[PDB]
Amino acid sequence: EKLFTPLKVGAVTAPNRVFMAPLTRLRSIEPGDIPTPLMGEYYRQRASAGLIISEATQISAQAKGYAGAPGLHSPEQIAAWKKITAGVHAEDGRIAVQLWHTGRISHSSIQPGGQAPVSASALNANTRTSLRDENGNAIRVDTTTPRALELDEIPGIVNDFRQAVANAREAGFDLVELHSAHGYLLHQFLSPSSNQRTDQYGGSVENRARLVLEVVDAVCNEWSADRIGIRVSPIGTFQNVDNGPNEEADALYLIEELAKRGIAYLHMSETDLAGGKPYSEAFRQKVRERFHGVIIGAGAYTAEKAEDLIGKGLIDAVAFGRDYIANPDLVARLQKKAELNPQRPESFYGGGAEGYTDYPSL
Ligand SMILES: Cc1cc2nc3c(=O)[nH]c(=O)nc-3n(C[C@H](O)[C@H](O)[C@H](O)COP(=O)(O)O)c2cc1C
Ligand SMILES: O=[N+]([O-])/C=C/c1ccc(O)cc1
Repeated sequence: EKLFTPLKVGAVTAPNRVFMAPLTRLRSIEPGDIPTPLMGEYYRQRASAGLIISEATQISAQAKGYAGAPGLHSPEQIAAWKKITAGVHAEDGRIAVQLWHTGRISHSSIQPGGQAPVSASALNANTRTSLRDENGNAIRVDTTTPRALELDEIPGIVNDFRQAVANAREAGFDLVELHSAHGYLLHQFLSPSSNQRTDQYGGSVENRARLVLEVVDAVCNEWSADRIGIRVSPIGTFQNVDNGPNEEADALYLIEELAKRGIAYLHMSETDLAGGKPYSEAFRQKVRERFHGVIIGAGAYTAEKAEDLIGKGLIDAVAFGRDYIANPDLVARLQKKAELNPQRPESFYGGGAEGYTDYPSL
């Protein structure tokens, strides 16, 4: 078994390769999109993870697409996250913040000024996001048609990611994970399906990857390359965003570019909850020979699959999502071959302590 051996992940050393995937739980305070002590307790309970990757967190107010998702742009958010990371560190854990802009997976009612959300192009996501009703409960609502960003708005987006990374470093996070997956803003630019621009940010794969690479360069300069990870979902379809007609070649282009920056890790989200075709071993080999940081695999993994791929030299770590919702001590359970707590999906999104901090350890 290799799952319980250490791994250098850029600037930090994980004691095991069982990571907690980023999980939106929609329990932040509104107004202000403020993280809470309850959230702090949830993360503290999971501090034995080799690395905790936080729920997706807004880089700016404009970034918001879900009611109850936290930000990392305001003083009050910074102050609240400081307490949370301190708690994780007091339990000898490590925590990365996943930073997003939701782009078109959003709703005008939660945007600044009540305006349409922004994207690469003015194309509706044709999916739903999660808002809150008058009683504060999560509700699924159709996404608002976005406004295409003007060319002169692009530098501001890059700066928002940079600023959020400055704030993250101050807030005590050990690493940052850029959310370049799942049909959110960075992926909206990457994918031909959502990007019909005819300027330097659309068309060719070079142009489609331009924004994400500008963001990577800006955040490496703000902090250090060994503090930066990125999550991609570059094969298949996620929330109606496919990866275009040349998905493998386009993915390898992006990955070779990322490798040049010497970033800490590449986190590949391989499938959504409905599943689909597995990654080919040939594709995994092509990724591995191009990227010289840590590779994290995710998407309906088992410990046995993680061991197999780690043993084959193709990935370095695995991120578990739903098993981490339900098992604060997932590391110990996998080490001991113990049963896993029964998941309660009705309390994944919104609410309070129930279905959040009440799953027991062994
Ligand atoms: C409730 C829930 C929230 C999620 N939130 C995020 C998120 O904030 N960021 C992200 O990149 N993926 C998110 N995902 C995807 C998970 O990180 C993970 O990739 C997915 O659950 C598949 O892995 P699993 O089979 O181990 O759960 C979420 C998944 C679930 C079930
Ligand atoms: O259902 N939700 O409210 C959120 C889901 C979600 C958020 C981020 C992500 O990368 C995937 C799913």
